[PDB]
Amino acid sequence: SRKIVVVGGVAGGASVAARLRRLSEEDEIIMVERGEYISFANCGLPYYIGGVITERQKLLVQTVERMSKRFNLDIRVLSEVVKINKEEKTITIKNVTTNETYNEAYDVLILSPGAKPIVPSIPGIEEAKALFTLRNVPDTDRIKAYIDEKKPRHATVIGGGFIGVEMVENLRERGIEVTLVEMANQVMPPIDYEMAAYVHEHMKNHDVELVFEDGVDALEENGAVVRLKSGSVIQTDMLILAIGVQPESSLAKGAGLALGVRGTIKVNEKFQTSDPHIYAIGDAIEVKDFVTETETMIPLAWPANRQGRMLADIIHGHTDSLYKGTLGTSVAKVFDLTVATTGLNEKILKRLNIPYEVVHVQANSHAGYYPNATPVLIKLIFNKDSGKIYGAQTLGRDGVDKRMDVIATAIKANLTVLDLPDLELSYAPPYSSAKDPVNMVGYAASNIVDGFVDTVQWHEIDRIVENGGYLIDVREPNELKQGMIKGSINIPLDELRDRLEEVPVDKDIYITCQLGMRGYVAARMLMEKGYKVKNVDGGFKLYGTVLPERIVY
Amino acid sequence: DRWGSRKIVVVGGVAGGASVAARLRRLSEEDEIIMVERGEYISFANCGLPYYIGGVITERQKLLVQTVERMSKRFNLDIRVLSEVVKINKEEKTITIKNVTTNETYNEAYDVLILSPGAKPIVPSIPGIEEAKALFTLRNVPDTDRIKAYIDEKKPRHATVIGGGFIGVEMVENLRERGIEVTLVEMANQVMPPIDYEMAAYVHEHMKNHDVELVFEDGVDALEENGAVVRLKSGSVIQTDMLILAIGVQPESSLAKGAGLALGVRGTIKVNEKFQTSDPHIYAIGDAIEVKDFVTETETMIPLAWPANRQGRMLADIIHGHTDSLYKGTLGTSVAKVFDLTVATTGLNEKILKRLNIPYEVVHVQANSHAGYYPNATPVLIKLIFNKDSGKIYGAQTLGRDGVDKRMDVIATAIKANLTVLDLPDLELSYAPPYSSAKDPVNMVGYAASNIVDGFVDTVQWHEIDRIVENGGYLIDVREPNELKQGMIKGSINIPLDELRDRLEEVPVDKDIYITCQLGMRGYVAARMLMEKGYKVKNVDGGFKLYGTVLPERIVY
Ligand SMILES: Cc1cc2nc3c(=O)[nH]c(=O)nc-3n(C[C@H](O)[C@H](O)[C@H](O)COP(=O)(O)OP(=O)(O)OC[C@H]3O[C@@H](n4cnc5c(N)ncnc54)[C@H](O)[C@@H]3O)c2cc1C
Ligand SMILES: Cc1cc2nc3c(=O)[nH]c(=O)nc-3n(C[C@H](O)[C@H](O)[C@H](O)COP(=O)(O)OP(=O)(O)OC[C@H]3O[C@@H](n4cnc5c(N)ncnc54)[C@H](O)[C@@H]3O)c2cc1C
Ligand SMILES: CC(C)(COP(=O)(O)OP(=O)(O)OC[C@H]1O[C@@H](n2cnc3c(N)ncnc32)[C@H](O)[C@@H]1OP(=O)(O)O)[C@@H](O)C(=O)NCCC(=O)NCCS
Ligand SMILES: CC(C)(COP(=O)(O)OP(=O)(O)OC[C@H]1O[C@@H](n2cnc3c(N)ncnc32)[C@H](O)[C@@H]1OP(=O)(O)O)[C@@H](O)C(=O)NCCC(=O)NCCS
Ligand SMILES: Nc1ncnc2c1ncn2[C@@H]1O[C@H](COP(=O)(O)OP(=O)(O)O)[C@@H](O)[C@H]1O
Repeated sequence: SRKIVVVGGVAGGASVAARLRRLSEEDEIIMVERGEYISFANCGLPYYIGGVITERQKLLVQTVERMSKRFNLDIRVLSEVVKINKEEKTITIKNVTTNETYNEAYDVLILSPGAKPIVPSIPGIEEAKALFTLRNVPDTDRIKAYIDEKKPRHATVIGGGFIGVEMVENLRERGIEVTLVEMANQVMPPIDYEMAAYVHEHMKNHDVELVFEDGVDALEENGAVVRLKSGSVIQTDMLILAIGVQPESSLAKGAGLALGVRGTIKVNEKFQTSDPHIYAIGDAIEVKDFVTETETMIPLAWPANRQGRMLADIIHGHTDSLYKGTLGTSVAKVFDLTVATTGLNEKILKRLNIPYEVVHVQANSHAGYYPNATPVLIKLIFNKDSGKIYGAQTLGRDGVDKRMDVIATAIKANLTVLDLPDLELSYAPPYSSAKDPVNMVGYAASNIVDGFVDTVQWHEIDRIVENGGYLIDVREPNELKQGMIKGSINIPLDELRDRLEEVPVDKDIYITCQLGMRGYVAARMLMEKGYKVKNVDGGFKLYGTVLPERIVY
Repeated sequence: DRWGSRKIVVVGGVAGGASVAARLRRLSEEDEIIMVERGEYISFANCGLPYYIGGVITERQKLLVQTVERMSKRFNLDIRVLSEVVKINKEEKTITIKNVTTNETYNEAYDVLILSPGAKPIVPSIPGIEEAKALFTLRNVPDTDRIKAYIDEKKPRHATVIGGGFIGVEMVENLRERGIEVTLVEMANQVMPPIDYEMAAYVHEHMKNHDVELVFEDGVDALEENGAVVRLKSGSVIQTDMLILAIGVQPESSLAKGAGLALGVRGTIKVNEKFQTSDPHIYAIGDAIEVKDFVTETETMIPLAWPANRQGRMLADIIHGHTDSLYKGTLGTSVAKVFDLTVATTGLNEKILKRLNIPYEVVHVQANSHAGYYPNATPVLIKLIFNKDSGKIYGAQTLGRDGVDKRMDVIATAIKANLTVLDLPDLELSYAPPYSSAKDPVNMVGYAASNIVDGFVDTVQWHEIDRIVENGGYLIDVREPNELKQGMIKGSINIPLDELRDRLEEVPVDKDIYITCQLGMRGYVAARMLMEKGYKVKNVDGGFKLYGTVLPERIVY
């Protein structure tokens, strides 16, 4: 029989506590949470504010009474752990209502304190009456009550990451005008620039004003005026701050436990801190990314849930399966669009100086001859020699979550781009095609790995054309509606073989089509004829989405 | 070195044939590639045919993915539609082709021959079938045009579908779509042979709710009154206006037989690891060939479009000496839309594993398609079959109204990557409220299976419980008292999970304890608690929900 004390009672904390009970009836399990609720769905909060989740009670999954009863758990809400006394193996707990303190001994201590919102040093941030960050239920009730009473016409969201975007969507749907202010040149950092171009274009069609490479310089007239670094002024009725989170590691810091990147709690493969009787899981810990084993911080719910269930097994379960890192699989709903990412993106790979190739493949969510088929764009990032997958990103209106999950599975199973075409996924017209989008991205990546095709990227083509590259557009004339890449010469794929005598043999040939497929087929033709040829990855559609001001008519 | 150009002849211009031809052209401009197809159309979507009949697909031209003119131009292919290969002269290295239009026959020399002739519908020798006027099978566009013309001109009010396979079911759904009353006649005691009995029970419910009459363990004995009366083996009669036969397929291997090529199981064409038949110059792919199942490496026939397409694409590389990647065998992943319900399966089912004397365990877990607090969350049921020692996954079955395709693809991907059930909980899938839960249903079935592999819980199946109760087992129902109005298993004693720890005194130490709840989850937690207190306890896998769906006649109210 052990005494196990768990600090934090949401994702990581509730997960470990429940499994621990299932593993042993004998242990005394104490769960200490500083807020009023345990196991609340914090990820549902934006949807509650948006009125998508109409019932507040639904956000409260399990009650303290029911859970403490079901798992014979000593659950202490509104109790803030203020100090860890690691030589004494006790913690000091403070009552939130009375401020009175008391000590509680432990045999084993588990920290799952989560992460807290980052607040920047903006002049006037303390005079701001209508400034909200979103982390818990009370914060949510505050925003909800604010919107009820003051009926804001316009909201400004500061920070264009996952939280910020969901907040934008949910305020928009309530009928509130929205401006998103972002320091970077794009929304959602985990995804790459060209992918974010689709997202920006979609958010604009829903009347969100996007302000890039700008920040708040000051908050005037009580926060109602936002002065931007660019000189622009935003009149607004509320301000949502969503600029990142930092580990809640002050407890570990106070106890002299070793820290890591961004002040995360440093843990070993079994979630043990630098102290043998103290463990840590959740957003607060340093994780190694699965792909490169670089130490990082990845604050997502799936990992916090898995780490808690695993730690329960480490303490009281059978064989130790060790944590082999986080892939970082995430998904977001952006109005009608689903956006998903896994593994590393080009920006990180470039920062680490790792060589990579990428392929952009757009295919339908299901058989095109079946009603309501919609595009799915997949970007695969891989090693050109081994075919190792570094990461992937996907977006579209449907069947995005399906394809991300398949590829995420592939990466954790250590499959290469060469294995992707062999994944036998379910085919019926309503759900997929004879070759699924995932198989198709596998084929496109394999052709590059095997040397059947050479490609160039959207950010290269204009420069290549300026420097004497011969650019052939192989789209049918009817496809030329939305424009072309400057320098383009149209020779439709079906005429090309008869019109060979028109392609110069002393020049580098670049081919583009709408999505890249026919450009690939034209490339293969000309390669087998002796030409030096490269296909433009993603075709005109990607190019024109990312660089719309460069389109020629 | 490099590549010497050759003449490649492809027999069949749909799934297998089209995919091989296209890739072969991408690999070499110099090769002469001839595609011979007996129908009018190449690369049509026969998987779409039922939907065209149901009017879900409204443009016939939409079933024609590629036209002869377009494709032959794009790939510089000599495509000969309405041309039937009637004989292979393997020593002469020629084939005889009959142009069906002009009646002219000629011989075509080949260096390489690729056979992708497919599977034909089994037509049974039922008396009266010859005189049956409104009897149809479905394979190609002309069959579809005939059935559709019949519906429009003759206005049937009732249809009988003989055969409850995946294709029979699709016909049923699409006939209901047009406003036709439908009776489905199956010989087995369940629709869709790939799925197990208790999973089929859910499918039957959904079809009966859409007003389909299901007739099981009955076959058509005769077709009387010119096909307007179907007389069943039991003796019952079905008056109908039209009959659709969907009783399975058999390989189109007459050409192989005639050429003296080796045949594999069920008359399929036998091929080696490289799709080579018993003649070095003749290759074969598609529904017509014998493939190994991925899971057991048993020779079998699996007529699905994905394998055909994959095989065709692989063969093209093999022909060009790229033999690194050879065919690993088919997992047999299939998905079906049944009215509002999606049904998916992969690998081997219980019926097959018994047939092979393979020890297995199963788990049945029902979970939500996505976060429960997020609107329109619907239950998803996954049955997972595995080895209790290794954790090797033998197969999976899934059903639900949404989020079914996704889970099967993940599990199918896990199986092909050689992951055990112990790895399923470690699959980091995307979590956002509209798409999943913090632990996806796949993670969940993985945990359930891992608990069985690790010995944390012992379970009994829906088909074992009643006999165990008859033999003295003590069955405790851990649901709340209110939940019992939905019915219960004979012999059950009610002790609510929450109260159970408080009422341990009422649990006998001299009996084998069996636990049931609604879905199995609460039963498992109760099982865990009692084992820890030193009781010998087992959980009823799937709980009462499963039991009552599969054996409703046994429910005590
Ligand atoms: C609005 C919002 C939406 C999100 N949406 C998603 C999503 O869609 N998908 C996804 O994967 N992730 C999402 N996340 C992130 C996800 O919620 C976290 O990664 C996950 O909750 C981390 O779990 P945790 O146990 O580490 O921390 P938390 O779940 O934050 O739990 C930490 C708990 O410990 C308590 N605590 C901290 N210090 C003390 C102390 N000293 N004493 C007592 N208690 C203490 C806190 O009160 C808190 O309740 C979202 C987060 C937010 C804020
Ligand atoms: C109604 C229907 C629905 C289906 N739905 C699905 C589904 O949802 N999912 C799924 O995976 N599978 C489905 N299938 C099966 C799928 O269509 C087949 O597995 C696939 O087409 C088989 O590929 P194949 O190339 O072997 O044969 P086929 O596509 O049948 O092609 C064989 C071609 O060869 C021609 N041919 C044969 N002999 C000769 C000859 N001697 N000379 C010249 N030509 C010849 C035939 O006319 C035929 O066109 C369905 C089938 C049908 C009929
Ligand atoms: C729900 C919560 C309170 C408790 O978790 P839990 O008790 O593990 O409950 P779960 O449903 O996750 O696990 C179900 C258990 O039953 C098992 N199970 C489920 N269905 C089963 C079935 N049909 N048959 C047999 N076993 C089953 C699972 O294997 C698991 O047991 P194990 O972990 O001992 O193997 C906790 O996860 C929580 O706090 N959740 C919300 C936090 C969160 O995710 N937040 C992010 C914001 S949305
Ligand atoms: C369509 C059909 C002719 C296939 O021909 P195909 O030329 O292989 O056509 P696909 O669209 O599959 O093209 C995929 C090719 O383009 C490549 N590709 C696709 N998208 C690409 C992109 N964005 N960039 C670069 N290449 C791309 C793939 O890598 C692949 O080439 P590869 O095979 O040389 O690697 C054939 O599968 C068919 O007729 N299908 C319908 C018949 C059928 O399946 N019937 C059964 C019932 S549905
Ligand atoms: N001063 C600032 N003004 C505007 N945006 C900012 C500022 N500082 C950071 N950001 C942006 O806010 C976003 C933070 O999002 P992220 O790191 O995903 O955290 P979260 O998911 O909690 O929003 C990033 O896109 C980042 O570039």
